[PDB]
Amino acid sequence: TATLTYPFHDWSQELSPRYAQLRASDAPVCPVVSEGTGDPLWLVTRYATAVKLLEDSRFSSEAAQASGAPRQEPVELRAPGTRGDAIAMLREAGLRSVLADGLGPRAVRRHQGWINDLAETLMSELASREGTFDLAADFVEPLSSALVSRTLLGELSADERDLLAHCADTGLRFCGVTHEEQVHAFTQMHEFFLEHARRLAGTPGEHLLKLIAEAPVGPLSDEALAEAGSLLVVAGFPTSSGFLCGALLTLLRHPDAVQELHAHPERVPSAVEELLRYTPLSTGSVKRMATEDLEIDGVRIKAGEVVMVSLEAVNHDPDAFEDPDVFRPGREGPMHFGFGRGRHFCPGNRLARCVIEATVRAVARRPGLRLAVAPEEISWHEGLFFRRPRAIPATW
Ligand code: HEM
Ligand SMILES: O=C1N[C@@H](Cc2c[nH]c3ccccc23)C(=O)N[C@H]1Cc1c[nH]c2ccccc12
Ligand SMILES: O=C1N[C@@H](Cc2c[nH]c3ccccc23)C(=O)N2CCC[C@@H]12
Repeated sequence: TATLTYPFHDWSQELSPRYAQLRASDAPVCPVVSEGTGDPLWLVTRYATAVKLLEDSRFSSEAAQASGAPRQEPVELRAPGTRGDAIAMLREAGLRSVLADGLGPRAVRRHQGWINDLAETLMSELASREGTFDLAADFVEPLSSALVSRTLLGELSADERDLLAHCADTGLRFCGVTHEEQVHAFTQMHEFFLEHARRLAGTPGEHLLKLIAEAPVGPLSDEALAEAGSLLVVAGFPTSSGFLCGALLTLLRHPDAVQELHAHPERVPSAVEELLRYTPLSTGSVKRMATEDLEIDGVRIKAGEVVMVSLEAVNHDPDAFEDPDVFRPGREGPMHFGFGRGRHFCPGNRLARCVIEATVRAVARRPGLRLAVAPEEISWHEGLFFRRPRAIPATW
C-alpha cells in the first residue's frame, strides 16, 4: 500500500534511505503501519522534533509497552501471563535506585579495571594469531559474556549464556522466525529465571541480579526476580554485543581515525561519543504513547496513539550534524541520541561507555588491524532489533 510499513529492513550498517526521505518531507511526524501487526504508528526522524517528543512528560514509554498498545514488534515482549514491567516492579518493591546503583559511575569504577584488562588480554591473544581471526567470536563474545556475568546476572555457565543469548536473539526480532518461536523464547527465558535466578543471585560477585535480590525493601517475589533477570538480558545482552560489533566495524573502516587515536589516546572518549552517534544499533525506534490529545510540531496526536523516534535517523540529521554521514571523532556537535533522551536515557550509559572505551583503546593501541573482507561481504543477522554481524573476519 501507499503507507510505509515499518521497520525498513536495514539489517546492515547501511541505513534505509527512507529515513532521510522522511526527514526531508513536509511532515514532522509521518504515519506508518507496523509490518508485524498492522498497527498504525507515527514516526519521527528529525532531531528537533525528537527532542520535543522525548522531553514531553505527556508521552509515556510504559504505556507504549503494555499489552494491546499499537506496536512495531510482531509479538509482545513478555512471556504469556507475565507483566513485562520490570522497572516498575522494582520501583513498587522500593528498589527505586538499584539499577542506577549497579550501573552508575561508582559501579564503573569497580568494574573498569578488569574490563580494560580483559579487552587488553583478548586483543593481545589476537595479536599472536595467524592469518584471519573473527573479532565477533573472539573479542566481542568473551568481553560481553564477562560483562553480563560479572555486572548483570552472576556466574552463568556456557550453556546458560548461550540459552539466554538465543532467547534474546529469537524474541527480539522483526522477522526470520515464527510467531510461536518468538513467544516461546520469552517463555523459555522466563522459566529459566523462575528456576535459576535465586541461585545465580546467590553466587559471589557484585552483579546486579544479586544486588536486586539482596536489597532492602515484603521480600522480592520469585516472579519479580524473573522479571529482573529478563530485563537485564533484553536490555544488556543484544545491545552490548551488537554495539561493540558495529563499533569495531566503524573503526576498521576508518584507519585514519584509528591512526589518530593511536597517536592521541586522550581523544578516545570523544571517539566513543562519535561512535554512539555514527554507528547504528536498533533497526526499530524508541516509542511513546500519548496519554492525552496533544500536538507536536503542529501534528495532532490522539490519546493512545504511539509515536516512534528512530535514533539512527536523528543521529544522521544534517540539521543537527554537519556532514552527518562522516565518522568524525573531533566532532563538536550537539548531544547524540545513541542512549536516547530525557527520562528514559539509558541507565546503563556509564557502563556501556566504559566497555566501548576499553574496546576503542584496545584497537587503537595495535596498528595494522583491518577487515579481512570488503564491508559489503559482512553477513548480518536478519531482522534483529539490535543489528549484529554474523562474524567480523580480521587480519593484521
Ligand atoms: C552500547 C550499549 C547500549 C546502548 C547503545 C543502549 C541504548 C539504550 C537506549 C537508546 C535506551 C532508551 C530506550 C528508550 O528511550 O525507550 C536504553 C534504555 C535502557 N538501557 Fe541501555 N543501552 C546499552 C547498554 C545497556 C546495558 C549494558 C544495560 C544493562 C542492563 C542497559 C540497560 C538499559 C535499561 C534497563 C533501559 C530501559 C530504561 C527505561 O525504559 O526507562 N543498557 N538503552
Ligand atoms: O525496560 C524497558 N524499556 C523499553 C525500551 C527498551 C529498552 N531496552 C530494550 C530492549 C528491547 C526492547 C525494548 C527496550 C521497553 O520497551 N521495554 C522494557 C524492556 C523489556 C522489553 N521486554 C521485556 C520483558 C521482560 C523484562 C523487560 C523487558
Ligand atoms: O528495536 C527496538 N528498540 C527499542 C528502543 C531502542 C532504540 N534504540 C535502542 C538501543 C538500545 C536499547 C533500546 C533501543 C524498542 O523500544 N523496541 C520495541 C520493539 C523494537 C525495539
